[PDB]
Amino acid sequence: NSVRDAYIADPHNCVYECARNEYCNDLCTKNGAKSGYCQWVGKYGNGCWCIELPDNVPIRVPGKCH
Repeated sequence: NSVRDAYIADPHNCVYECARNEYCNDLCTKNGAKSGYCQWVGKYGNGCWCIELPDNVPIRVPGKCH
């Protein structure tokens, strides 16, 4: 599939930390996702979670934030 639900990440495989759900919805949607929210708890801790983020945009994958 061309889209997936996951933590959006930067080119260094680092999540985008968040303080507001709105920050994440904006960040996610401007990058092509349908919506987004802030996770204060999750597989990789605090960070923005995006719904249906296109695969030309990075997501947090196993490994370290480098």
